[PDB]
Amino acid sequence: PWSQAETQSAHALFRKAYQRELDGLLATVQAQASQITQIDDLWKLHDFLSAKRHEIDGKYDDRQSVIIFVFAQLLKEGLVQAEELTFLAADKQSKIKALARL
Amino acid sequence: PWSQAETQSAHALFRKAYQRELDGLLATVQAQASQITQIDDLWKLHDFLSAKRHEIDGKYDDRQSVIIFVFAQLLKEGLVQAEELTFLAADKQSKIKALARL
Repeated sequence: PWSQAETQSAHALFRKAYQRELDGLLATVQAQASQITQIDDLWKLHDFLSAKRHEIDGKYDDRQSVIIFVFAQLLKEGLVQAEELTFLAADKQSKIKALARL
Repeated sequence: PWSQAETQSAHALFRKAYQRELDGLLATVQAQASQITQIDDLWKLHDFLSAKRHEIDGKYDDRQSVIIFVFAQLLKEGLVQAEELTFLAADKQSKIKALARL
């Protein structure tokens, strides 16, 4: 069961994390592109973008089946802070933190 | 049909052109990367890499039955100059310059 308030603030937090992931992605790309010397470095970068882009396209799934798992992943990846989950029910917060610890 | 020196000097220019395209590909990527401002710029870079890597994968066919068409494409693209084809038989040069206009 998800309240209106929970679903709405979760969406806002998804977008926030999404923007954080863009910033990180850009920084790494911008970095390992300036560190290029060999050409295979350029193909490694290409492979990285291809992969990270496909990951992101489907990472922010708001469906009831995985939405809890998604937050755990975001938390583990540092894309959201635990303090940003306090709009959720206590049981959801605990479950998320737990999954992310492992 | 094909001189032994023709074949050597052909494989050479062929490989010299490959290294020229890489030089230009690398220069463009490093430039695009360091000049990113929006996130869409990053997606453009990705699409550009995707396209060129494909184009390149199947452009450089070293096989004797095709080498003439490749040189034409390279000449048409500006990756080699007509002046660099003088080591070939007169009939081979003309053939190439003709195919380039297709």
